[PDB]
Amino acid sequence: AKLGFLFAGQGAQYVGMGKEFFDNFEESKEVFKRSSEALGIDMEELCFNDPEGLLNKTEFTQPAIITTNMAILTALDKLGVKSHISCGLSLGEYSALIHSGAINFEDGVKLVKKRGKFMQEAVAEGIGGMVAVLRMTPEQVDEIIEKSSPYGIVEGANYNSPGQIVISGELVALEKAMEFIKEVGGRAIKLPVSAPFHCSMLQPAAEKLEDELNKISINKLNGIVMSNVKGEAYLEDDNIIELLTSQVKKPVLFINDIEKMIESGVDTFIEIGPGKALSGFVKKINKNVTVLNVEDLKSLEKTLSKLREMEVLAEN
Repeated sequence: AKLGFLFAGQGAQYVGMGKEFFDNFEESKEVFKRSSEALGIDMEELCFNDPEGLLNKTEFTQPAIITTNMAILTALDKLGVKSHISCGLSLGEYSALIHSGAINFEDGVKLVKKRGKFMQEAVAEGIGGMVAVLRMTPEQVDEIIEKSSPYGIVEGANYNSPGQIVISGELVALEKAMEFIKEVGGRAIKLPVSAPFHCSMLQPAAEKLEDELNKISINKLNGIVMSNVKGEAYLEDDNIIELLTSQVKKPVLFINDIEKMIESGVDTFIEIGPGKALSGFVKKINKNVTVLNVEDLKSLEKTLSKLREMEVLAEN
């Protein structure tokens, strides 16, 4: 029913994210304090100023966003805005699992820093990358993958919305895929990333993440969290560690996640954290559902204003 939460991920970070919540909500202030304590680094400075230039380094991007997502969520929670159906797009899957109570916040932030490190270091700089693929169905992209695989590793990496796919793998094979995409009326953009996220090349990061996952405490989920790997909800007989292990080296089925959320009755999506990328994807998946976002004071107030219309309409 009603509300589904979407948590922001890698690529939406920016200097000053979290600051307006930090300054205006005590519970958001407290979340930053806890993240700093857990990590042994000044997370306020990292997010608000970034004086060492870490915010776009994935090891640091990941706990930066996770903290920001939580600081916003906590304030939303005190304001009575709640949901038991959520997901993210790669990294934001962690914010969803923390929201569910399956993973503790402190363990969350520590874990994703390690993950970000492992994902970045798995493949050496300049060998693998990622390519945005426009105006192609998954089936068409399968044909491209087929033609490109003799030149090296190319696999589906993201399925974000109709006509918005990402493929990843070896740069040399990716170059051929781009050629093949052109010849058939699609468009391909080489993304400005130097790591082949979400393909088999990240196998060494999955193994390292698995070892780390095995060290921390993992609880039963509250509510419903969509798995990027599965394209559908975590079930209680699923292996959480394995779904999180697989995630870094397998396709992100974001479109399927959204579809299932809608199947499950969500008619109102709230993107939580920096940016509007996921809002953008939802609106293209389904033009009818209400889509909102919170990253700052202005978006908060817009969001709360919309929610108060709908709750007054309930008083009927």
